[PDB]
Amino acid sequence: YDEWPGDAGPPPDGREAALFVAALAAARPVLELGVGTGRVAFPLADLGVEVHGVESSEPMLDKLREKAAAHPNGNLVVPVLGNFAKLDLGEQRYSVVFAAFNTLFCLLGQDEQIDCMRQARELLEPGGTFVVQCLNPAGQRLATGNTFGTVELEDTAVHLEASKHDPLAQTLSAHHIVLSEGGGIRLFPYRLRYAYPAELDLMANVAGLELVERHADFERRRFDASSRYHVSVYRAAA
Amino acid sequence: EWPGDAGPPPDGREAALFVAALAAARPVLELGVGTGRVAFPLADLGVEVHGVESSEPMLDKLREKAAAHPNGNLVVPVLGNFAKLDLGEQRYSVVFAAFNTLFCLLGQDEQIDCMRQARELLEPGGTFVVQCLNPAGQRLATGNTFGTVELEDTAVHLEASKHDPLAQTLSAHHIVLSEGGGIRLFPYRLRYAYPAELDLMANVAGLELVERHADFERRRFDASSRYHVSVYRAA
Amino acid sequence: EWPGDAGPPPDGREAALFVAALAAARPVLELGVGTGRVAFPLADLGVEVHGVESSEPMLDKLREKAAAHPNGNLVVPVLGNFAKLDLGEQRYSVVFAAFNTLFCLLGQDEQIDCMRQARELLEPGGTFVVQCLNPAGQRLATGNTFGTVELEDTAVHLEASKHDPLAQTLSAHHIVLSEGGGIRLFPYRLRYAYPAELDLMANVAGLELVERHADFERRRFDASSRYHVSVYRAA
Amino acid sequence: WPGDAGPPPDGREAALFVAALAAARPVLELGVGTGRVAFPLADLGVEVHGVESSEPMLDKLREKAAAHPNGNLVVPVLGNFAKLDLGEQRYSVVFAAFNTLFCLLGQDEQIDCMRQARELLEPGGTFVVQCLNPAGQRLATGNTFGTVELEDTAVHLEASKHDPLAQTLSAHHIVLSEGGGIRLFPYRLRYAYPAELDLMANVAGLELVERHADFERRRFDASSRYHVSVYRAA
Amino acid sequence: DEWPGDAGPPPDGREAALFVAALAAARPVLELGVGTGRVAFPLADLGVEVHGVESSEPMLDKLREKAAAHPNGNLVVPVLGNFAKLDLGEQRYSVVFAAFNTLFCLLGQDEQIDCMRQARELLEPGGTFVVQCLNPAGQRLATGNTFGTVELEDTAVHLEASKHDPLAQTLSAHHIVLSEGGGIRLFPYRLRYAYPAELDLMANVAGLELVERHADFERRRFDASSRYHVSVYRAA
Amino acid sequence: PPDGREAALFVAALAAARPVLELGVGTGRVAFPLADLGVEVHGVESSEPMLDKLREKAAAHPNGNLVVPVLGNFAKLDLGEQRYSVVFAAFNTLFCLLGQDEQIDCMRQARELLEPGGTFVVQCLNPAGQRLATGNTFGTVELEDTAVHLEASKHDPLAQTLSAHHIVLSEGGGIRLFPYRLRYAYPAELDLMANVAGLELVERHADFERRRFDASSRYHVSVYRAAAS
Repeated sequence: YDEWPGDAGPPPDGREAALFVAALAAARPVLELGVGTGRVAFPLADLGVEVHGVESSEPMLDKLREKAAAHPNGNLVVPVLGNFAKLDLGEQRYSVVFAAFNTLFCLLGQDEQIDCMRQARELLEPGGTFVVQCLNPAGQRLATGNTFGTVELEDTAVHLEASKHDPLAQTLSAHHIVLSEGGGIRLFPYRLRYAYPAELDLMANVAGLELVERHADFERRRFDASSRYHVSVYRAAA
Repeated sequence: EWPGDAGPPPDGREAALFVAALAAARPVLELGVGTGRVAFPLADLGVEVHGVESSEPMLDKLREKAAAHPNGNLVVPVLGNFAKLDLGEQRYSVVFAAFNTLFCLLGQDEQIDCMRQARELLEPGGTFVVQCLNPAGQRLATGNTFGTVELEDTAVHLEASKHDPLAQTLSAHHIVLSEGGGIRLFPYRLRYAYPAELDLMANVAGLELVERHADFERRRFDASSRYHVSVYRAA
Repeated sequence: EWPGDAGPPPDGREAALFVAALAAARPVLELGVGTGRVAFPLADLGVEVHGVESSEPMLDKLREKAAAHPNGNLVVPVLGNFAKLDLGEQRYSVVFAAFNTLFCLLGQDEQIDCMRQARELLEPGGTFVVQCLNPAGQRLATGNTFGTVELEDTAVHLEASKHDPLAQTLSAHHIVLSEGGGIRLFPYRLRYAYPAELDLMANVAGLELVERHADFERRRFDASSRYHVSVYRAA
Repeated sequence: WPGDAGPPPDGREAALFVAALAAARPVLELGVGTGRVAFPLADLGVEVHGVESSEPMLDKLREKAAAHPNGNLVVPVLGNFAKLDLGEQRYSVVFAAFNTLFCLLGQDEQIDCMRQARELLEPGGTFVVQCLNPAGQRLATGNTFGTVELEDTAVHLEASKHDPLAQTLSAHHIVLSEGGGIRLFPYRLRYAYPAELDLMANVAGLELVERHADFERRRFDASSRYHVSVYRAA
Repeated sequence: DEWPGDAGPPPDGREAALFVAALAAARPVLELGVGTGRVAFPLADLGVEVHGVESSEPMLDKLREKAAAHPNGNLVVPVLGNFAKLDLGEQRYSVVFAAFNTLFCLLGQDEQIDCMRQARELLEPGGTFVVQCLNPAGQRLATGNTFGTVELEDTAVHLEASKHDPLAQTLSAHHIVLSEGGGIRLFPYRLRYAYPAELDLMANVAGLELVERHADFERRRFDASSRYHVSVYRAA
Repeated sequence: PPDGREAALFVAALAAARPVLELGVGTGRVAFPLADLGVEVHGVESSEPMLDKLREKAAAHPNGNLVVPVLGNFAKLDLGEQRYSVVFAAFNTLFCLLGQDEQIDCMRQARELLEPGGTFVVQCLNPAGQRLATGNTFGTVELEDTAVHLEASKHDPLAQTLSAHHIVLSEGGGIRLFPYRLRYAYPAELDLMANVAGLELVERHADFERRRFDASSRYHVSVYRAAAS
């Protein structure tokens, strides 16, 4: 997993995400929700930024502890355990709290996501920002009901996707499928609950945040109806 | 009005029954009462209806039929805005907006404000009722579209529209083409909301969802429902 | 006399040849003869053609051209119904209905009845020939549609239609918009049938399918064929 | 199987619908399967004779029939309905649920089946079928591939070929399992449009008395994925 | 140039000028299908001499009118002729350009190759040929006939009825304007488009080679989803 | 495609008694029906293994001597002074060359190997009729009792390339992947390419039975001649 080629692997914007976050970090520490294997954390370390990466899954949090011990700048990465819904980190404050590539949408409810957003706000220093990267429903052009599609092709394996979309609950439930020459089959299930921009902004408001800027990606490209994703930056409200 | 699906939904009477069943003997407030498609059927059930409208002229066409209607004394025409809603200490058992009325306010802010005003005009246990297009069931294409609304013997009813899925706005022209060279255009604008969003909006306005149907006959509501009927109570 | 796809299919002559090859130098019957699009090309081949038409006035435009046509005495105009009638002891080698004529009868029953009447007017070995839209090939959307039929320098030919896949009916307006503000509307209705159904209908009427093509030039008929030409015999 | 991968969850509803039409007399189910509808019918005190051509299933019916409280009201019949002789036995209801009628790969075979059903009806008896509604089904021409259902450790997919002329569906229900397991379950259908189906019924000496979208009697329209149709003798 | 939003001409008149100017040297530039000078006049503001070819006289004259009333109007030189039927003598240009589907107004592959060749032969050394063309892939054009909404005004709608032949690669359409009050105006047009790979081969035959391709005159990156493309060609 | 006997008939009816050249002879899909028809076929390849299954079957085939197996590369072929009445490439063979340049070169080489009045024949997928979606797709190709045949592909409408895997899922867990790549061309483009290569289009059909070619045709069969004076 995460060693997959092309579109099967994670978006190749790790470096770009780091630069975007670093530019908002007052040379002070940042908090990544869903740090994963550190696709963004390490590039941030290469820039001299202290990264506290939260991950509810102790399993792969260790692989981070493992890549960090092998990474030239892995000490600037502080592995943290908790829930994006139950973040209790004391009097520690951050200049940036961010959740990349649909992390926020891993919380399977509007309530849970508002709560996560509030928790983020309360962990921000004055002038601090909350940054999220989310799929943009309008640009995704998601069909109603079930679909099946080709994600990526390798010489000896195909990457397919089977998914169920409920446009009411606004949930995506899918399997990433890997068919291998020789009969191998591996299934990687995942669930998302997405939100439309207008909704997401209202959610932020309830959580005491206000939108300050929105882009299509971390390189600050213009965001429009056809953008597959959006990068949103929030500040503490009035 | 116009025939078939060119005219207003034929659920005027069903709407009345649904609202009446929620009327604890006190009066109700219709936002965008129009010509009284629901107001008059409501009078036939012995319910007092205060109907708000900003369209001054169309409000006059209402008074005319009110004097000529057996139960016309039950319809109280009230000019103003779904925003200028300053009706004193008067309180209602039901405040309702039928057939996309709420979505005539071209903004999330304006709609939340309208919802809040509605709440503050409710008596204890009162309910706020809206009928809205359901985006999922509507299957709205991105950008511009053109379609056939209805057919008459001597005219066609067409629609040209622009949909912005970000702003969540519909801007359209109802077009009537008549044999002999007649063309009439009726422009309208909507700003819609998804159920999940609409509910959060209600929350901010101090309302909470109590029930949701596909129509006024209480049919199941699901992803394929073209419309929804939502009932809200005070938080 | 409308250009391109706006007017009737340009296969008038081909239709004649196809029918003639089935005519035992004996007379044929066209249902919905119209202005003789197939009738006159048929006379040029020396085939006696009886033609039925309900429309009294449009049948007159036929008589006019019959007197001015070299072989005009070969076209015999008949007033009556595409349905219930009485043509006496006259029998035909071919009875045919071109370009959706059969589908002008707005019901399965009426169409079976028409088919039966056709059978009973056939001499021994005679054939019943129909040209019908092929639903599979038409790829007809459910509900309402609007599309471009044809373009002229100074006019456009558009179509607004309603499709009910249950009743299997098409109800449309052919629309002509002219530079200068002119609007003309030409309404029509069809009730179509799928091949499998149509064949069962023929069976009930005492007919059996002998051959099916995509057109009058005997091109292979398949799922993508927009139309079909079917030939039936007595059973 | 789970979700949409399994058989429709309306076994209970199908039973009630049939029971309401059964003159407290015995009914005949064509394609009883594992008894998805038969047993619920037994729970309502209705005697169900179940015809089934699949031997792996007819015996499994017997297995559950012995272990079921009301199993004694289910009378299994192994074999092809077209060739089975039921004698002077008559039924109040003959029914075929979930596309059973469309398992006969021809219009002729289906009309014949309908006729056999009519002749086995007592006076005032009814023939009931549940069939996919082509208009609501929105079936694409040619080949298609789609997701049927998702499990934690398996996906349920479908590969199918549709011939809109022959009005046939030929498909494989595919199950991909974590670990490399692949199971294929082929099936074929020959469907009919409502207008056609009704004409077929007429030829078979039946006439339509009512049509619903499902066994709960919801209104049938162009968007209905399925239909439930009830026929009487002429 | 009067119609609003998506109905009017693309609002990139000025950007086009800037892009062409950056490629213009000493000798003038040649616009094929100059129209009302949507790009010509903005080009004069940058001090570039424009020779504008056109065959439509009910519009070439409307150009001269604005040229006399424009501060830098002496920089716009109106010409009557055909993109593939005019010898301009020994005059040479630093840039020859055809904006907004002009090249696709010639209803054939042959006529277009010929136009491209004519353009090449009018280029000074190091001169460039620039075209702006719809990109079929990004355009997502349906087969056969279509009808759609182009734009909305308060008192009128702008509609389009078209016929697309994917074999001949032709578009034949009517821009329709329906006005409150019963007014109907029809504006017919025809295009023959080319795919990028094809267009490049055409340029090769005409003795041109592709030097750069963008999505628009602001040099945005061209990809499969780009509705249009801006292509720059040099002599072989 | 089951039109081999038809591909043979089509080529044969253009060959007369002079020899023909098949590009991408493969396992002899087309060659033998031509041989069974008395036609001499020089077949070209570059992959030596797949050519042996032909040689193997050539010795075991009654008319196996009429099939002459050969080696080289389409764009650059050194076949000496040998000339052919027909040079043909069936089932998207031309589109196996992953570039417009390579394909034009192949077409030129084909022209130069034609005797006077000879013809170049190609069978190609028709983009308009294929209705190919942009980006990635997955579809059902065929069904067996114990296996399904699926397809996963990526389509780049700009490069006009198709990259796919033919997938075979078997009862019991077996999975077999057969990757392939194509670079296709639109008819108008293909014709211009032919012109550059000194060829001109003489006729175009939907298939080898000479059916009508139109926008909806999934494929086309095109015949080219050495361009007019």
